[PDB]
Amino acid sequence: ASIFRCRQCGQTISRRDWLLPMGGDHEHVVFNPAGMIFRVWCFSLAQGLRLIGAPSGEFSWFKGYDWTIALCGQCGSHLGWHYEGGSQPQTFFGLIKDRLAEGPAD
Ligand SMILES: [Zn+2]
Repeated sequence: ASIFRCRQCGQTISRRDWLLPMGGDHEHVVFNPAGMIFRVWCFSLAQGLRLIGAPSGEFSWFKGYDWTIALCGQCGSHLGWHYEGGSQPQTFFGLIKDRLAEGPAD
C-alpha cells in the first residue's frame, strides 16, 4: 500500500510518501457551500489529474490558497483540488480520500 489510484478507473494519482501534514495533520474534514462533507488528504504532489479552469479564492478551506478543481485525467472523476497562490508551500493537492484506492507500487 504505497500508491494511490483513482478508485473509479485505476489512473495513478499519488503516493503515501507524498502525504503532507498541513497545519499538523495530513487529514482535514471540510464542507462546501452545498453541505457536502469531504475527508481531504493533503499531498505535496500528484499526477494523472486534469486541473479545470483558473484558480478561485472563494470559500477556500486553506487560508491564503486559491483552488482549482482536480479531475481524474483519465475518467473525469472529481478527485479533489489543486491549491496555489499561498506560502510554504506555494502549492499542494487536497484529495478526497474515499475517491482513491491504495495499493502496491508499480
Ligand atoms: Zn479515474
